[PDB]
This record gives sequence, structure tokens and C-alpha cells, in this order.
Amino acid sequence: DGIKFPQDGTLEFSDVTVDQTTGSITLRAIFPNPDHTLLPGMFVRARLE
Amino acid sequence: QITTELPGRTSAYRIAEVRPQVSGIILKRNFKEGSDIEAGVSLYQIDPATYQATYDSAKGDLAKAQAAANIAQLTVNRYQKLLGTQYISKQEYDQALADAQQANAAVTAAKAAVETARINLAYTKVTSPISGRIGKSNVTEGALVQNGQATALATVQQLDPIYVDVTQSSNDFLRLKQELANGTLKQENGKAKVSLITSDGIKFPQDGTLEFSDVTVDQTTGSITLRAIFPNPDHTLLPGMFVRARLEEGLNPNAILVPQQGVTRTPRGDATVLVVGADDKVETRPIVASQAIGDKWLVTEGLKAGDRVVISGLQKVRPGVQVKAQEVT
Amino acid sequence: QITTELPGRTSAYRIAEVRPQVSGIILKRNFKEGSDIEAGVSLYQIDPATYQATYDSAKGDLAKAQAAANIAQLTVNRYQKLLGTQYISKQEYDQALADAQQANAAVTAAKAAVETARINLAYTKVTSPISGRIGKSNVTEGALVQNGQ
Repeated sequence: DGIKFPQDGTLEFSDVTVDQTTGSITLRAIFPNPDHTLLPGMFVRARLE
Repeated sequence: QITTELPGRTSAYRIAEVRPQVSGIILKRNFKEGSDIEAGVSLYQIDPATYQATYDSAKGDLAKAQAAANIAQLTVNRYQKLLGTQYISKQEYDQALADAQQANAAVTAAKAAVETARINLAYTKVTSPISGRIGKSNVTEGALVQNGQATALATVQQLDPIYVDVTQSSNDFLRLKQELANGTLKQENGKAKVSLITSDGIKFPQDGTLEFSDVTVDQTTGSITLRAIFPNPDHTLLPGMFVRARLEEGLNPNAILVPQQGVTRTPRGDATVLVVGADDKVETRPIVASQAIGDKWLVTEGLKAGDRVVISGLQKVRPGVQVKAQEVT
Repeated sequence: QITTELPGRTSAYRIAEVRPQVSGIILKRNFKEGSDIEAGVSLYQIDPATYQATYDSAKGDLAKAQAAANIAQLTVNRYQKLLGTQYISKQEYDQALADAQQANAAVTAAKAAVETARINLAYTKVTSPISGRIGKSNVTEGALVQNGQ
């Protein structure tokens, strides 16, 4: 919906290889979810620094 | 009360597919197709010859162990009778006691082997695990089967009650949860009530109830699944059909309903209403009315409680003109 | 400040797919879908008949081994008292001690076998490996489940 998620997470890089059919690298971040306001599988947009 | 219409599919309360626990060739079918089946009633008859031989071997081993235990017990009794007046050594009595205990343990092991042989032999008499109604037989007499194959011999399903699995988008679920948390929505009692619309559009005579809101999200579409349970006394619902569910999500005690005959919509989409001011003048005010309940538009913004607006004779009234306005029920 | 915006998908911290460790048929379901559950709580109930028979056989073998060990220990204890006054040769005492030790080792082996049988029997009570939210049941009562499907 475009609403900023109230809490903040941190970044733990995990995957260094490059996929063959996507040509992209996957970055892993961890977030606290106490309210259960995000479920496993949904689509999100992450802004890094 | 706000209701959401969602698509879904029905499913059986309890469905069991019959698979053979042993390997062999079928000889007979003991049930008639399309009939009600009680639990534990034998369905098929696989060839028991090999399992019969195994059972006989187990019985023979059990008999041998029993004979050994019998002779050990006889010797123990006689030695115990001797021991009263110290006519035999205590070591001999202890040895006899140990021999009897070992023979009894061997008898127990033989009994366990006989029990597992009996279980395997009775597995051939295929028994329906649950009650219900049995359908077509995917195999007939003379067809080979194997232990734990993927192809089911038959299916037994319970048609009362019935499950309805409907699909709800994740965004709607999240916004409803946020609205409930904020306080604009008031859930009541317990599980939400769900009504049904069949393929013909007929409202189901009974209203079901929802439970088990799922948490995983489908990747391909982006939606979660909801489950409701409908009692089915007359078997008017069969598993697998396509149904529409009207799902209630609480109460909104601030709804503003405006009759659709008193709002004007521009071709691009904007909507305006002719309010009547305190100066007996009419003023056009824009409003946001997206959802329509029956013939009443649900106003979300642009109107306040007690605002007094025209519903009839719109073509007879122009803005800025002093008009007598009369309340009409 | 330089920032990058990327698409992404969420995932659970710990996801466990409950799978059967033993073959058999399901008789009961001991949980309600869509509810938080603890660890070690039994979820299903597979048919234990064959595993119960195996457990009984193992216990019987253990009892036999224990009886043999008991009689060997009694003989050793009886010989020990006579050893003090030089009325039994040391060879016989050594042989009896060896027999007792062998019987004790056999008892240990039987205990290991019965422990394996107990573990296999307890596998039927399908236990949740972790604590968390559980969804629907892909199988119901009466289904047949194979080992490690």
C-alpha cells in the first residue's frame, strides 16, 4: 500500500553467487515482527543505506 | 455490517483414499459401489497364501517355545518340591529358575512374532479406515496391487459437514486487520458468519461459520486462504464445486448512507450532492461515494452528521436559489 | 544520503514441514488448525500395532538376558566366599568372573536394542519439532503415510 513499516531491520549478507537466469544477487535482512503485520511470502520494497 | 464476496471451492469433511498395505493379486470385491460404508468393514480380498505360510511358520515357532517353557516349568516345580528338606543343592534350584525365566522370555518373543504375522495377514483384508460413502472402484478383480502404491483403490468421503475454502487477497486481509486494530471496526462474539451463493445464485438456506485464517501467502497470485464449515443435512452441496462466499467483517457504527437519487455523478467520475444550508439555500458539495449498498451510496468523506440534503426534484432546483425544503420519510 | 530500493520477498525465521518418520495409517488428529503450538506436542497418531509388537519382542529379549546375568552373578558371588579360604582354584573363579562380565555385556546390548525399539515406537506420536503457528492439515484421518514421504 506504500505505508512505511513502523519498525526497522538490519542487513546480514548471505548469498554471494550470481543467478544464471536472473543475473542478480540476493541480499538477506532480518526484521522484528511482534505484531504479525507481515506474513511469509508477501511482496515488499526494501530501502538500504 | 460490511461483507466481502470471495470465490472458493468446497471440499469433504473427511476423505480417505484406500491404498493396499500389502502386495498381491485381488480375488474379490466385498462392497457394492455407491453405498454407505461403516468403519472396519472389509472392502477387498488380496491373495493371502504367502502371508498364510508366514503365519503358520510363526505358529510353529510359538509351539516350540511353549513346549520348552512347559518342560522348564515342570523341572522347576519338581526341584522346588525337593528343596524343602535340602535334598538338592540351592545352585541347581537357581539354575532351574533361570532356565524357566529364559524359556518364558522366549515364549514372549514368539508371541510377539505371531502377533506381527497376524497383523500382516489381516492387512490383506482391506478395511475402510473411516465411515462415509464409497464411490467407484478404480481397480477390479484380477488386478495386481503393491504395498503402499500411489494409485488409490477407492475413496471414502464424509458429506456432512462440508468445508469451503475461499481465497482472499493479502492486501485486503492486512487492511482489515489494521482497521480492526485501529477501532473503526467492531467484531462481535466469536467466529465470523459466512453465507453462501451457489452456482445458480441461490442463497444457501443455512449460514456457515469461518475459522482458521491462514498465514502463508501464495506466491503466484498474492493471496491467502480462508476456511469455513457448512453443515450439509440434505446433501445439496458436493465437494469440488465453485461457490461464492459472503463473509462478514464486523460493524462500522459511523456509516453514512445517501439515497442514489440525490447524488449527481460527472462523466469523469466525481460525485456531488445538493445540501440545504441554514439560509434556506442549496449548495453543491463534492463527496466520495465508492461502495453502493443496495440503492444507498456509502459516503466516506465530504459530509457530516445532521447535514440536510435534497433527494427529489433535483432538476427543479438550481444552486444559489432560496428553496423551501421539507422532510420526507 | 545514497539509498537503493529493491524488490523482496519475506520468509519465516523457522519453517518445519511435519513429515512421518514411520509408515502406517492415521487414526486421530490432535490439534486445531490456525493455532499457536508448543514443541514436543503430539500432532497425529499413527497405527502402533507392529511397533508395539516389536517393542514387546525387545522387552522379552531383555528379560531373558537379565535372567542369564542374574544367575551368572549369583554363581560369582557364591564362588567369591569360597575363594577366601583357598577351597576353590583361581581358574574356576576367573572363568566365573568372565562369564558374569559377558552376561552383563549381553544385557547392555539388549538394553540398546530396547532403546531403539522405544524410539521407533515413539516416532508414531508425530511431535512438532518447533513451536509456532501451524496451518491446515494436508491429510486427514484414514490417510496412509509412508516413511519419509
